[PDB]
Amino acid sequence: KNNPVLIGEPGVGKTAIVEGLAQRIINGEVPEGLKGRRVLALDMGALVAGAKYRGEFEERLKGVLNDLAKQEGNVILFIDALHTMVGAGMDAGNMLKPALARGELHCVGATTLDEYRQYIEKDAALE
Amino acid sequence: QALKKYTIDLTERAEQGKLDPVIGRDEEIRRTIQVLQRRTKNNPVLIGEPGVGKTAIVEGLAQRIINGEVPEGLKGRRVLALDMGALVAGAKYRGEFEERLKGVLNDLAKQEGNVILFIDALHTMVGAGMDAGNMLKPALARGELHCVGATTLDEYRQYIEKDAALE
Amino acid sequence: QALKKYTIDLTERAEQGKLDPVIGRDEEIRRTIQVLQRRTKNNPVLIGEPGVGKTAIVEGLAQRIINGEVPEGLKGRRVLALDMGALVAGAKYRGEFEERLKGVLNDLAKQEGNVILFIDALHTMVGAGMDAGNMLKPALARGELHCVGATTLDEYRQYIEKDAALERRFQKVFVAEPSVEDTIAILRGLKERYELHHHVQITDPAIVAAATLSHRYIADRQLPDKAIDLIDEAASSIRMQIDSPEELDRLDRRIIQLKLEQQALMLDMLNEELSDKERQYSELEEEWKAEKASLSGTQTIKAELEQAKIAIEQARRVGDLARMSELQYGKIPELEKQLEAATQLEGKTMRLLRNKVTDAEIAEVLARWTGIPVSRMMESEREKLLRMEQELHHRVIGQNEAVDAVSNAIRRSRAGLADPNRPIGSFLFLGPTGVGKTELCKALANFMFDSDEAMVRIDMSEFMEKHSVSRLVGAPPGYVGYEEGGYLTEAVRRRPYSVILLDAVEKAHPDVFNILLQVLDDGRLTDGQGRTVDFRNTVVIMTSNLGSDLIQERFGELDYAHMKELVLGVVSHNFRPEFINRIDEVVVFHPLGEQHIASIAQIQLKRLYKRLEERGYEIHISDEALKLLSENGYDPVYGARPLKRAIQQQIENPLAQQILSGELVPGKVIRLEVNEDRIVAVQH
Amino acid sequence: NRPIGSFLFLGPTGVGKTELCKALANFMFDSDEAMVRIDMSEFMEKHSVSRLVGAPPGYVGYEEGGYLTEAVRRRPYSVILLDAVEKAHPDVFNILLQVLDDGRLTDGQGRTVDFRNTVVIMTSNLGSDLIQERFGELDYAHMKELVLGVVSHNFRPEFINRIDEVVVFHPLGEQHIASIAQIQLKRLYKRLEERGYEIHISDEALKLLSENGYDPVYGARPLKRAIQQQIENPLAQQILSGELVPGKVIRLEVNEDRIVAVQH
Amino acid sequence: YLTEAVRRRPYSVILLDAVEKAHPDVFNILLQVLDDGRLTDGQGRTVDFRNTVVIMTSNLGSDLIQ
Ligand SMILES: Nc1ncnc2c1ncn2[C@@H]1O[C@H](COP(=O)(O)OP(=O)(O)OP(O)(O)=S)[C@@H](O)[C@H]1O
Ligand SMILES: Nc1ncnc2c1ncn2[C@@H]1O[C@H](COP(=O)(O)OP(=O)(O)OP(O)(O)=S)[C@@H](O)[C@H]1O
Ligand SMILES: Nc1ncnc2c1ncn2[C@@H]1O[C@H](COP(=O)(O)OP(=O)(O)O)[C@@H](O)[C@H]1O
Ligand SMILES: Nc1ncnc2c1ncn2[C@@H]1O[C@H](COP(=O)(O)OP(=O)(O)O)[C@@H](O)[C@H]1O
Repeated sequence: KNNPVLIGEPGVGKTAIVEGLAQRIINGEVPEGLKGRRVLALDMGALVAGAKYRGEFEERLKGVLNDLAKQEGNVILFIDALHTMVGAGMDAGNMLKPALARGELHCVGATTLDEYRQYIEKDAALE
Repeated sequence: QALKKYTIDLTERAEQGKLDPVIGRDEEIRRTIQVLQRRTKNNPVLIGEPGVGKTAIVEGLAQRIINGEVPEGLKGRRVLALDMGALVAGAKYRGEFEERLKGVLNDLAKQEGNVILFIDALHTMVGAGMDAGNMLKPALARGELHCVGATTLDEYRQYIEKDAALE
Repeated sequence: QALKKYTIDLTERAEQGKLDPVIGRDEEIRRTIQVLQRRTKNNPVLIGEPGVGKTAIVEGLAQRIINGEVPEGLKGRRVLALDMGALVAGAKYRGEFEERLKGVLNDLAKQEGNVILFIDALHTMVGAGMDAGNMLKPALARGELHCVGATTLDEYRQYIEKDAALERRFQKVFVAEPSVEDTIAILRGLKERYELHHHVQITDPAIVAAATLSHRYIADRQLPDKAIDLIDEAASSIRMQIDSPEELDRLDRRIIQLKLEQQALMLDMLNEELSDKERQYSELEEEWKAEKASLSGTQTIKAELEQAKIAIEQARRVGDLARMSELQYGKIPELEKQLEAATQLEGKTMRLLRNKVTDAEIAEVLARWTGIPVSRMMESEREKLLRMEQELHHRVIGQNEAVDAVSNAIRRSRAGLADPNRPIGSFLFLGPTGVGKTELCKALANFMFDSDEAMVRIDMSEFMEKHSVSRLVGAPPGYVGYEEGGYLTEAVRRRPYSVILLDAVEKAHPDVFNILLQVLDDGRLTDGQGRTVDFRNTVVIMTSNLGSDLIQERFGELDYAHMKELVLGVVSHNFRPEFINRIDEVVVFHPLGEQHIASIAQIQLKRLYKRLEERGYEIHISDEALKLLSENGYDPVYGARPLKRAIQQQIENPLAQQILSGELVPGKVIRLEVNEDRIVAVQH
Repeated sequence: NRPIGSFLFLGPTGVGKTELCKALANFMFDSDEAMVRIDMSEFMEKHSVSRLVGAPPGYVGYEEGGYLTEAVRRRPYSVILLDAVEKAHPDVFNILLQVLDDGRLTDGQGRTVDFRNTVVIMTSNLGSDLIQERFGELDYAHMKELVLGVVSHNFRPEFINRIDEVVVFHPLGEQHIASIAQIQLKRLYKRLEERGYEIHISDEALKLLSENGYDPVYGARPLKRAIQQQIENPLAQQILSGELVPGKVIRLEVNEDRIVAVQH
Repeated sequence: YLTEAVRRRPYSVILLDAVEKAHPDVFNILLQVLDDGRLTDGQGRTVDFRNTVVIMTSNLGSDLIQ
């Protein structure tokens, strides 16, 4: 269970708390295992803005996932709107599924209260 | 092959010790070994409130397969964990998902009644897009598949008790 | 194509022998072929409550098409199993459903009636998001399709008798449940099938007992599906107990424990003990391998026997001359006699247990389902019935006559001499109030099936109105309790093997006796919701007090016979002749004596010492305190509940107050010494 | 345009009213409860009329129909039995006015169910007192006349005009009671031979049964429970005693005041 | 009022204010409470009371207090 998801009502500063975690990474108030990590927010927009062909979107997304496996867990990934993330293109988040609870992928969730009850605890395959 | 593409071998992970030492649950593994060896109703579904390790009950069954602590007919089975999520959306065509699942089912016909299949959240097998129910409703009665379901009571009471050609 | 994409070619499967050769069902196959050889409306539907083998009727029809018992209007026909779920679940869009279904109808009309279309679960076709009825309708009318439905009767009358056009497109073939003997014959064919799979044997007494006790007890599922459930589940339990060995596991744990002990000690003696236990383990292991080899040879020779039977059916289809006589006269009797030689060999050698499913296995499986003492009088319940007087006087002191009567009643019932439409036994408890009416009720519910909790007590004193009657039977439709259930009938339908205990039926309204007339007449009490309630497994007991003063004032120097006749006359003045006419055996209670009161006090001391020893105290009592309790707890008007509240107020209130005061110490002998008016506890 | 019959079985209780109708069902469909039995002591108020026909549209029990019309729309040919037709309220049988008149009955959903093939039998015990008092020294015709006058005091003359025939049951006589005992012993023999035993009786035991079950006021059930007790208690007592061995003739011989079974 | 609230809330405390204005059937109900706590309504639901606290009031000895 190496993937915290944030559950809050919409507009209580979830992205703010993730960026505060990022500043404490920069300021060095964290334990030594997190000193030197990289916080990357996944751009949804520029991926879609040039897509035309069969899975070339997911080709780019899988290339980013292979680069994250190349970075060997030294990069703490953060993708907000997690209920939107599960379907965004095998589609967008269950490509990821074996890499999550193995020390490879550490995507940090941050999503709404009701949409947690929609698309996360019902979808028990990743629960 | 497609088993390398879309399944998770539990027996290789327990073979290399990646899984967990399952403690207790002798009675439920007993009942599973009963229901796995019948001639009809040959597919259990592990039913309880979620997060009680139904996946790990199947995994401990796989560990007892590796450690030889099963009855004789199970000595030599292969437990495979088919993901509902791994299969979905490589498809722009009109049913490439169905093509890949058909290739998987032909591979399990090729393995000749040996591979025991694992699926959790079996309601996703019912409705996910023919998608996974009626492509397998033949194979859930033609003896080419020995699926082990895992779901909560609510999805069993709705999406399985109703469907009388699955019930 | 389309037909290979969606349907399941059943004739190819029956040609590959993957089906069940279902014995019997000759009239339903005849009536299905009568329907299928018409000109218009060629569409039989197979209707019955689920489990009865409507799918098996269609498969047996396909096997008769393959073998050729059909007339000359079905030979060469293919039978195709359309899957209604496999056409709906792709349609996201406008008119992709009808794309598939028109593809299916064009390919079947290209076959030109050569393909009997088979549709299981036909009530999926109607309401499935206009959809599927209104394309099949011009083909089902003109007979150019050959649909065969398969549906439950409830879904039939709900999803088809509604829509009358698709009602007349089809034709009914009413399929009934098989008989008990037909269930036995079916299971004999299926025994000959199943002993190829589970590697075991089945003894035909277990088959007939399985069918009979499944028909007797499992009242939700129906034949033959429930009998096949029992047989297969016992076969799987025995397939467990092939490799369940326990003694090898005990010997292996023993040798590894003594191995660890001897390796830690390195006086010895344990090399010798370990060598003896390893020799015993090796002998048991080799015996286990010998049993496994015997069962393997038996399974292989049984499989060769069944393949020989399939091959002589191949010779019956094809028509080779010497192959028939050769396969029959050689292969059948020698393989059967050495199959029985392997059977008696396994009876000799199975020390490590069973490969033959006996009736006890069926009893264990059905007990895991429900928990009835399923089998017959097994000399544990039978000797309980032979000492049923003693068993009832284990908990109920006194009242010998009613104990004898109730004992005789259940002895009549369990031997099968009751009139099997009536309930097990009607009873009219009379006499003094509160002696053990309820204690005999609890004891009877206890030594009938489980305990005191398999009963329903109903205070009949509360029912004194017309709408009270409409409560306890159930409110008629269009009214109130029809929403929220009946009272008595729901309590029986939750607890089908129970005891109904009324309370002061004379205090009820003077019409509830008529509901009881229906009860004691035939034990069907059709509720408000219009479904029958079956009393034939229960025991109805009624309590009263119409001669309590009559019995208490005249018990001196009057026997049981004059008392019974006198109270029969008095009850005839109170009640109606029909009501007492329906009774099996009116019993008569007698008042209590003080030795019986002392015995009740003894049983209360037993249960209280049990509860306080669970609490952790060792308490003794003087018999003078027992005499004070007996004198302070009896009256002619109330009986033994004065003794109960006297025990409560004089022990359970003050002594537990002395315990909660930090006075008493657990473990000490606590003699309940007497006072002038009370009972004092000491610490010795 | 009527049902096959429509009857009104009167008389004192337990003279064979219900078993005549069960005798019909065992002739016609070869089964005892192969019939429809409307136990009319539940219908003591008019909302139970709404039970039997089915609840109207816009109410609770709409989506199920009645019980009667559902029963007969399944089986068009049956024997509809209405036992105890005067414990019920006097205005219940107006449903049966329509039934006996034309064989059509309208349920809740609005479908007329065809009663042109059934037999409506209503078994009363209104005339019990008058028949028990005056069946001596009176013929059959004036007895039927006078008890029919009593029924006319109970009912309205709409309904009894529909009836195909009212019959009158006479109270039982002693040789009839002996034959009742013989019939009960025959079916006891049948059920115990299915249990697997060889059981006979002495006629003296039958005489002692007839001398321990006679009463004109109660008809036949004291004979039935006398047979029940004074045969089945020592018989099943020796069954559970294990004294009975199959393959042995069992003559139910007399005791001094009882009946004993023997092993011979 | 009384029975169905325990079926809604089996985990609570019960009050019966102004019990001086009662009726003997209520006294029978409360003796059934103080005996075992099990009590069934008119339509067949067995309801347990032993996990609660029951409190009553009166206002005549209260007037003696005043
Ligand atoms: N601890 C904090 N310190 C400073 N500013 C904060 C803090 N928490 C919240 N805020 C402010 O509140 C804003 C909320 O931003 P978001 O995290 O995007 O809101 P949200 O709760 O994430 O809702 P969404 O889903 O992002 S629209 C931040 O951008 C800050 O301006
Ligand atoms: N005459 C028969 N001989 C052998 N097996 C039979 C026979 N009738 C039924 N069965 C078995 O009963 C099982 C299912 O019976 P069915 O009557 O097919 O139940 P069903 O048709 O599925 O009913 P539903 O409504 O679909 S649940 C199968 O294993 C059949 O082999
Ligand atoms: N035998 C066991 N001993 C200890 N923990 C177990 C055991 N089996 C399962 N678990 C725990 O259960 C968790 C898995 O929950 P699971 O039952 O698979 O999910 P679901 O809620 O979908 O049924 C694992 O984290 C595992 O640690
Ligand atoms: N014969 C007996 N043997 C043992 N205990 C009995 C006996 N008779 C009565 N009791 C006790 O006497 C009490 C009688 O109460 P109950 O049976 O409810 O009243 P009633 O006698 O009016 O039916 C029961 O609570 C029971 O504990």
